[PDB]
Amino acid sequence: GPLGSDADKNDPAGKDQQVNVGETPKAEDSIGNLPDLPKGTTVAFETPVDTATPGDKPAKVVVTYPDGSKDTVDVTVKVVDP
Ligand code: NA
Repeated sequence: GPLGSDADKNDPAGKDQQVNVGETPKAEDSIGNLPDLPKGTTVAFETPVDTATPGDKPAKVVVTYPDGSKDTVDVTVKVVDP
């Protein structure tokens, strides 16, 4: 059988973050263990996050490992009016 992928061997953990209206969150701030993922792993939001109004915004972080395998994490970006 084949050697497993990076995704098979890693488990990124989602993290909620809070931002103010208008701010642009970074996908890195929605992952709680990025140091434990392989060097060279990238993280991105699947879709840009809406921060034009307050609310709990669901988002997905796509975690792409150097071998091309991927994990997703479902997270929440909380937008508040300051
Ligand atoms: Na995984």
